[PDB]
Order: sequence, then structure tokens, then C-alpha cells
Amino acid sequence: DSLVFVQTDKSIYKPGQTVKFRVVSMDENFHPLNELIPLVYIQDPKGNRIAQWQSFQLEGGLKQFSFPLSSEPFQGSYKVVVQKKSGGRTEHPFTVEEFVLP
Repeated sequence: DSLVFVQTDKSIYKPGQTVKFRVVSMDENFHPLNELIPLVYIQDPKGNRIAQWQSFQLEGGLKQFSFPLSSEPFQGSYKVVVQKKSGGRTEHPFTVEEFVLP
């Protein structure tokens, strides 16, 4: 039983930008944990797993990832999903949008 959570460097990204997120783990008293996470992935508005990293171990209590969005990506709400060994899961949404007219 540890506290894992996800954080993106932004809440809203525009086409062409690289999404950067961090997976963090800690215990009560906020002690950093070098936890081995079984799964973390990004899901787009259509429900696709456009990126996925397996069996990685946190260093210093966290691990950073990045995902370069294409120039014409689906727009709307995405989500980073992390699955911890204990079977617990955590979802962190983020959006990608810009709109046709400036």
C-alpha cells in the first residue's frame, strides 16, 4: 500500500507539443519510494493506447516520461493511467486542443 500519482507538465497541450508526465510514489509521511510500476500508458480521445511503458522502477520516488504529439492529433481529453503492483490504478486526464480559428 503506497501512494502513487501522475502529473503532467501542463493541463492543456496544443498540436505538435510534447506531453511530459511524471509517475510518483511515496508512503505516509511522504517518504519517496523506489517502486516498481507494472504499467503506465496514455489513452487518446478515441480510447487508444498511443503509448505504453512496462515494468519500470522509480528512482528518487519518481520517473519522467514524454510523448511527442503529432501535428494533426485527435483533439479532446486524453488520460495517463498508472497501474501499481497492488492492483490499484490511477487516472490523470489532460487535454489537447487549439481550435480552427485563431
